[PDB]
Amino acid sequence: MAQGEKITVSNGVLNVPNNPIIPFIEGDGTGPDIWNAASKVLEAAVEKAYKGEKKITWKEVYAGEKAYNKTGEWLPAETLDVIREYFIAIKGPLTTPVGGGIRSLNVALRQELDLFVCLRPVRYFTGVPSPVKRPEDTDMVIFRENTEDIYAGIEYAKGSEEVQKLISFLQNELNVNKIRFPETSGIGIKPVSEEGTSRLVRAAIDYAIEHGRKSVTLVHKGNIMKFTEGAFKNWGYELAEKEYGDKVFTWAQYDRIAEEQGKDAANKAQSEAEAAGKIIIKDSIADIFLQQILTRPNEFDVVATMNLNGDYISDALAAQVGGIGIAPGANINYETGHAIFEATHGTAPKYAGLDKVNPSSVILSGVLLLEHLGWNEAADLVIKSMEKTIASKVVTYDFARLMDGATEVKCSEFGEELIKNMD
Amino acid sequence: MAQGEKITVSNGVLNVPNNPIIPFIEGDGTGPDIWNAASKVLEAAVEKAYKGEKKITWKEVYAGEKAYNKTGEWLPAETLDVIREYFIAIKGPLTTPVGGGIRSLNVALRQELDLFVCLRPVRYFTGVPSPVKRPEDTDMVIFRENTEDIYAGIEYAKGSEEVQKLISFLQNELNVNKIRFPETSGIGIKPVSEEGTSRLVRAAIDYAIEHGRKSVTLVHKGNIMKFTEGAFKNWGYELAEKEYGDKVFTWAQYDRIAEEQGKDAANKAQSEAEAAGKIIIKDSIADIFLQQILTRPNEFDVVATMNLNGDYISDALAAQVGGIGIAPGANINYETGHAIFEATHGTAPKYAGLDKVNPSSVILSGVLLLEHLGWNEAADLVIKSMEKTIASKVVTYDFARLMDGATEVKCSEFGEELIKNMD
Repeated sequence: MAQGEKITVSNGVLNVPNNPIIPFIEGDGTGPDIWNAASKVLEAAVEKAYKGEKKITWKEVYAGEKAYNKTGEWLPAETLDVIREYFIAIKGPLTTPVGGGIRSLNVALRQELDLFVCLRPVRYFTGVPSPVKRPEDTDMVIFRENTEDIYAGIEYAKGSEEVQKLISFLQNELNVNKIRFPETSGIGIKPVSEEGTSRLVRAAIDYAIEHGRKSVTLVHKGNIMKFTEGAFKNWGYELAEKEYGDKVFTWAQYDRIAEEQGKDAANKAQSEAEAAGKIIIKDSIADIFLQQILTRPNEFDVVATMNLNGDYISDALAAQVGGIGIAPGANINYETGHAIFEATHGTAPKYAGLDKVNPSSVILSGVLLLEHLGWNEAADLVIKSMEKTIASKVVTYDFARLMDGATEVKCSEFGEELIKNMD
Repeated sequence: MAQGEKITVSNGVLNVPNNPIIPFIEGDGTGPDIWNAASKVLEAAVEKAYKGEKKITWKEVYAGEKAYNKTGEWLPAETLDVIREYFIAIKGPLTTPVGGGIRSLNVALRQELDLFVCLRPVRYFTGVPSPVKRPEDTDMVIFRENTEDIYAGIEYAKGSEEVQKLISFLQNELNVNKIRFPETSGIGIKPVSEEGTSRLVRAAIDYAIEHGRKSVTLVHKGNIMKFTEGAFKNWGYELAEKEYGDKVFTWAQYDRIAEEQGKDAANKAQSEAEAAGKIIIKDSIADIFLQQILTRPNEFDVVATMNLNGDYISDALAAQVGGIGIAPGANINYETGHAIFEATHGTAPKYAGLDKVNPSSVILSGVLLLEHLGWNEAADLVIKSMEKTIASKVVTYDFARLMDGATEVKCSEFGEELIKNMD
């Protein structure tokens, strides 16, 4: 559009103008309500932090219900082209049909734009009602591989000629005898690669280094899925040692020391590496990890895992700190500079247009957007206000009905309270 | 045919002699310590319950490291044969290597003996230390499909001739273009069938009816894996309505009424079904389920899910109520009568031989075994004593170091306290 200038990228590094054009997708259901509040909170933070020197120019693009109704398409090619060209976008909730229909629009965006990292930071905000005793012990950053795994969408339906072809090939060419009920089976394909794992783990480690995080935990179900999830664990340790040998201490290295010199030697080497500021690269079996995030959350910092595990872990963590409707998220390609910041919750249609939805998820994803732009002073203004506002108990219905003595406010009003509290 | 006798089955119902021979696998790590205490507690309950009329004759079989040391085989045919002939067995943990090595022996047993249901009861014992505020709200029974899904063990590693053939087939013959990095991918195959789903769901519903549970929740990630997990959801709803029409009210039914007669007609029908004592068949997307078991666990009773989801869900729930040191499990083929009882997880291998670990998981698995035999009085004696013992705060270290004023005891001594507490 006329007003504003395009962000550009040189070698994955963003060239951000003072007046960047930022595309946005409103989202379906409660999306429009959240967007009205979130956009204004973010704008306020930018003007207050930079005294008018900077300003965002929003540019609407369509996806989901709004796009179907307006263009007859759920994800216009135009939307993808605009995101590819302007690099950084923010989006509200989109709808996905179960058991059938078109494949997830959210996943289409991730795959088509190759936004390989799903970044999910999870922390506790004082005042938020939580189902666990010590939610404050949770402070992690999840790096979820976002382009492969079972999300590839490679599957064939029971009764289709394609599943029959696939089963015949597996049985006759690969002598597979482990399919329990081959006549009534639907089949899914799960790809996990060295290339996909490497770029994801690299981003996880880079983040741990830059933010002074103490460890990166590789999460996998490698005992059962040896050549995909088990391979992920090995590829991750290998990358860590090959590219960050001087800054990290891995458990694979711990394994070798233990075998060659004993465990006393290994425990001693790990302790010295920590004292020396080395980042510990460790791993946790997925099912066990789901237990330990509840019982020993303080043992985890940065977490690197696959698409499916990441989806489950992120949600389990968000519920733990009582942040189910306020968790921020970012889909980022760290090599090309592209990123889509988004609402991590559903469209919650029941309240569409009622102005009562909690806009915090989009607001916090906007905080990630601001940090990605390098506008940290603005980002910090939003975080601090969010902290104070939630602690004051002037919150939307979802929090209010769980707290005692809360002042339930509308979505727009909550947005206003955040701005009010920015100083 | 000496002193102890073999259990036999009649059209699916167990004919249990009063002096049954029950095979057992000691297991790796702390398996031997647990088995020494567990066996005596179970024997004590049998003796105290039936005044000497009954006696269990344990028969050791080998699997894992112990079997390899003795025979050069990880799972001797004889072990399978003895378990198959004697019908019911109890086992300690068996270690599965990550990323290579042998395929899970725990899974091999389940497959070989077609033990299609992994039954995981989850309830809170007063006094047990928990990370959540209200562990008392959690009372569920997980029915995990135990013979298919990604656990089939169908996968090929990067660089293998097999993965090359598979990838080429998918790309050239099925026109797959969604494998992000075909040159460095390992590939896993995920089968989910109508036959497998049906027998699992049938067992879950039968259990709900039999035990007066109010609902059966189908857990799946069908919005992403449409033809496997989405198909499981549909097949589960279909079976419910086709075979248990008069006894249930499903959400699928709810939606059809809405489509046809509106939301009010559908709301009226559900209430009338509640009133009439009909079991509610509903569903939850797996990632959201992981949040809901923390925020509103009282909304779930019986849960029916696939192999992988069942693994994750069971562990996440167990962490709310004591964890691995107390979580029991049962692998059961409801049609043939065969069953293997076991704890969900292994280790604290650094405690192997130190008489420290909690033997409760295997003891509670023994309670499921007693119930499976139809020896409910013996089973109830164990439950009552476990409730009495834990509440008295005379527990092992895993619990002791989390309570205040607990009397920490050895593994063997915890067993003696339980026998002591048998009323």
